[PDB]
Amino acid sequence: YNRMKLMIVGNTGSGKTTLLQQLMKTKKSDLGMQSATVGIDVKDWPIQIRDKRKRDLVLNVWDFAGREEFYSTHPHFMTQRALYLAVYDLSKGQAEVDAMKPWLFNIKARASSSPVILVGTHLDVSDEKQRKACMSKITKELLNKRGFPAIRDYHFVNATEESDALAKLRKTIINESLNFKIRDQLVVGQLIPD
Ligand SMILES: Nc1nc2c(ncn2[C@@H]2O[C@H](COP(=O)(O)OP(=O)(O)O)[C@@H](O)[C@H]2O)c(=O)[nH]1
Repeated sequence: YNRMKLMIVGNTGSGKTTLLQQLMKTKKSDLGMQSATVGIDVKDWPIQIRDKRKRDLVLNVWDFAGREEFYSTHPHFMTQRALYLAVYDLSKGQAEVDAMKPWLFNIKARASSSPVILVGTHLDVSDEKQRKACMSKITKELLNKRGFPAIRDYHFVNATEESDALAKLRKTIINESLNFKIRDQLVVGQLIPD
């Protein structure tokens, strides 16, 4: 059972829809101005893994509307066998760290584990000054110690494009999932009934 969960969260406007669609291999000549999610949905992410012998990993990725009605009201989505990814809007500079700061409300309040990364979206419409302010504040606040072990890393991603912008995220998430253990049991590779 090579399955693990992932929570994709952020404040609406951060661009999660485009990010996940490009990560799922959508392309061009389609709607640019994509809609925003309501509710909390889930999709499978079967990302092939290689070695001298082929491997795989399928994530249960949870699509959370970046709206309070689908966050502060649903604490039961926090778990310890999931990775966490924040979709961060770079066009607001460091102001977005302050905007994400309150998400502790569910993340610390209810036991959770293995946060991994922040994804800096809107790279293409953000200033260098903003990106510098972002990484400065992200580090100052979150990577130092949001209030819980938010102490991980980030990538600034041109989410509209694939390239390295997305390859870096796929590599980061799979490498963490693939090596994550809960109660010393690798999540990706359990022996279960049925
Ligand atoms: N320029 C640019 N636009 C983006 C990017 N990512 C997504 N989009 C915008 O994201 C909008 C969708 O809103 P969204 O925040 O994903 O709603 P949510 O599901 O509540 O989080 C789309 O209409 C696009 O205009 C990006 O990195 N660059």
